[PDB]
Amino acid sequence: GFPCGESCVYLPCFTAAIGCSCKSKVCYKN
Repeated sequence: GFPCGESCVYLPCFTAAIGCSCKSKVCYKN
């Protein structure tokens, strides 16, 4: 539910390293 401070408009979420995933162009976790 919280943004991870990373766009995934183009690139993937490298914040996947701390559990974030791309949700409609915004990297998010819980």
